Amino acid sequence: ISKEYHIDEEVGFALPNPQENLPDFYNDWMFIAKHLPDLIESGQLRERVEKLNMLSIDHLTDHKSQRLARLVLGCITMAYVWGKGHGDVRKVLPRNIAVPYCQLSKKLELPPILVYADCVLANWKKKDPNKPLTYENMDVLFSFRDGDCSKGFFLVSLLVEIAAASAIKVIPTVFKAMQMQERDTLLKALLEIASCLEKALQVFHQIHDHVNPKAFFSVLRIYLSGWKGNPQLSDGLVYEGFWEDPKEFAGGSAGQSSVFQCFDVLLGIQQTAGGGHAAQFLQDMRRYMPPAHRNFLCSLESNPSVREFVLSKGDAGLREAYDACVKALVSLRSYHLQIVTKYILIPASQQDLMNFLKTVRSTTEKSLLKE
Ligand code: HEM
Ligand SMILES: CC1(C)CN(c2cc(C(F)(F)F)cc3cncn23)CC[C@]12NC(=O)NC2=O
Repeated sequence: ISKEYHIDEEVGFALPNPQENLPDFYNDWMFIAKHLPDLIESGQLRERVEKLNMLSIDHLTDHKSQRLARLVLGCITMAYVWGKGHGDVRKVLPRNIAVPYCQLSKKLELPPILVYADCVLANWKKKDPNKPLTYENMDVLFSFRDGDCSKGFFLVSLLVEIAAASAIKVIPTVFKAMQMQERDTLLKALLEIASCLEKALQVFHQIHDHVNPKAFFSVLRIYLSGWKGNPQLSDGLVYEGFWEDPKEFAGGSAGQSSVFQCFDVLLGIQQTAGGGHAAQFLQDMRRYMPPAHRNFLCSLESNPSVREFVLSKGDAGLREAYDACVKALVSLRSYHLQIVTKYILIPASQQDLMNFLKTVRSTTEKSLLKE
């Protein structure tokens, strides 16, 4: 795989070894982000941010320092807008944060809001740089509240992404085998993709250990929400010294994950095609991906479909290997569909989402050939 797509051999679409510290110039930004649970609980967060100074982003050289600052500013922004998470919101992002945020967001071709590539792909570190990438050897860089289970939610999401990312290096073999007409090579490549997607489901099971439902629903769910289609910020958020009027940006979501949209595109599931509402939502989230990953999803679409190759040829061994990749995705979205009921549907009852997810699950399951 070419380098300008920013695909790592080990962590896939995740940022390889994200740096943890900013330069001393931005030490004031760092203090608010590193002590978010304490400043919010104390009720001194919103005025600590208001007393900040205007810091120019010109001293944030290279990619990793910009991705960390975007993670820092994104977390601060979520804490300022939502506050303690009880309904008292702020509709104006002060200039001392709003100006360099959009200014830096323009340099990375990302919207000025905390996205999936921030709080998951760049929000981690190896506790021991010598040991493998296990949950016991990692930790998040920033969290919102005490006991919000953000470390479990983010690290498990990262580990599912890394597990599913080991099948990305197989994608070049799939397209080379098609143009060379190598049935045996294409056969083995598809089986390898399904094997990596089945390991991703096994990693998904870790989430029951590190995330409890009530903490996710009543705490962490608040700070991961955006201001697009949100009644609490009806017309969006004001970015002060950058925009003349409000702006509506969607909150973080795994619809912004390039891995799950890669294999939907590779397998011809065409989750973007259809013109429906769920198809438009996933095409929208592509704008929330880093530009190199946005370009990678688009390059796969320029190739002949893997689905039309297997479909035309009467090869039962090729159809079962293709369906093994499709079935692995259905197994993910089905177990994920149980996850939503445990941490959203059940906690909400004790106090459109469902319709969107099983619309994606239905489109995937209707892409099978044998069943
Ligand atoms: C931790 C590993 C997780 C992974 C790998 C994951 C994966 C995904 C993906 C790929 C999507 C886009 C739709 C589709 O392609 O399926 C999605 C959307 C969604 N997920 Fe997750 N998810 C995870 C955790 C969770 C948890 C813990 C919850 C609730 C407790 C949840 C609730 C939702 C909802 C309500 C949507 C659709 C609404 C929207 O995306 O804003 N997910 N997830
Ligand atoms: C639950 C949540 C509050 C957050 N969501 C989310 C966020 C992230 C992320 F970026 F933070 F890492 C990853 C992820 C995977 N699956 C769902 N994810 C989407 C759905 C959500 N957002 C909303 O607006 N309603 C909702 O239920």
